[PDB]
Amino acid sequence: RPTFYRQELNKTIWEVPERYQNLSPVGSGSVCAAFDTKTGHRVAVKKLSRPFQSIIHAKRTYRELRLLKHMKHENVIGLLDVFTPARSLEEFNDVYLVTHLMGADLNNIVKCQKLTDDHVQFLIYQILRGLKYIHSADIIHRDLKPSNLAVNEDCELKILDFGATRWYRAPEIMLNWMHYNQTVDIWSVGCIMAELLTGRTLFPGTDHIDQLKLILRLVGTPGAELLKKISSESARNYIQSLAQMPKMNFANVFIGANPLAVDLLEKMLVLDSDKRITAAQALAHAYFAQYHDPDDEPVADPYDQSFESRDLLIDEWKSLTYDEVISFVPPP
Ligand SMILES: CC(C)(C)c1cc(C(=O)N2CCS(=O)(=O)CC2)c(NC(=O)Nc2ccc3ccccc3c2)s1
Ligand SMILES: CCCCCCCCO[C@@H]1O[C@H](CO)[C@@H](O)[C@H](O)[C@H]1O
Repeated sequence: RPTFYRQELNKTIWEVPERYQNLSPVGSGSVCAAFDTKTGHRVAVKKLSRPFQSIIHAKRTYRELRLLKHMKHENVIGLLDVFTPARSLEEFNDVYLVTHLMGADLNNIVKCQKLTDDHVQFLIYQILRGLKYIHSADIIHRDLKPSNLAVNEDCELKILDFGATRWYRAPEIMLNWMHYNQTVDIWSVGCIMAELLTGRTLFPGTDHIDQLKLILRLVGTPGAELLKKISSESARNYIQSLAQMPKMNFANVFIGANPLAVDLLEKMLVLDSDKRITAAQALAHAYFAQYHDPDDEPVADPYDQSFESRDLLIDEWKSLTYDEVISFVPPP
């Protein structure tokens, strides 16, 4: 190809097809609202910051682009376009990603509306539906939180990742277990759910040690079956040096809530990750009877992440990223 145009926005320089107009900053690496003229819809444009500065940077640009190109589901961000001003590989230095503009995050909705039980079902249902799709590609989100969830005026929701976070984090990620099953995202969904029922942060941790403290008051210190699975002797004693706590009865904590929502929370917010309900299982739970449709909860196409285990040169990553730009076929 098209013809590009240059525009300086808050000291940053944006070169984009003319297709997109009325570029407006949305804060922070830098995203702009824009008007797409080919369709007359509002978009969000992201300029990748310092994309190829290190090997690790370069691999991450490639990672994000491969990921976004693969995600094709109603409850997950999808790529509308990706472009570079560069006419060639030599010239390649910037990447821009295009997605549908949603002008509210779940945070902002929870500020000034107390959601009805029925809202909580539809919202959480959409998180699990997107999550079933992401998990079926063998991807873990790892940083699920209201500010990564986009919501429109029909309260339709999509999952994304802009790139305290700590409030929705699985206890295992914060003790650096390094394994991590997919249910770390289920833990996060539990924290989101409670805050939608309640209006308040389930675990408003002051810091990393305060975070863990609050989690254990609710869920309890590890029971005997859990300790049996803990391989490291230091970790075992570290767990034995924390004030020991009984599991609370959730019925007693979430006082006036749908008893089916309570029973769901009990299935998500379990210390032992092997015992958390999965996304697929939770879609089928009685709380979502009004929304559940087993024929409309699709899974992902095989996702090849063999790249995650390669150590390559900046310009290799760079060139792989370039192939991916060129081969983009936009959605209908
Ligand atoms: C798990 C899942 C939800 C599917 C995502 C992973 C990543 C990701 O790239 N990774 C790899 C990089 S990182 O390691 O920093 C995090 C995980 C997303 N990336 C993403 O959501 N990117 C965005 C965000 C806002 C946009 C605004 C306008 C236009 C374009 C936009 C694209 S979404
Ligand atoms: C005191 C707080 C400690 C947190 C207990 C974390 C238990 C999480 O669960 C553990 O997850 C691992 C994968 O991450 C699995 O290999 C283990 O089998 C599983 O029990």
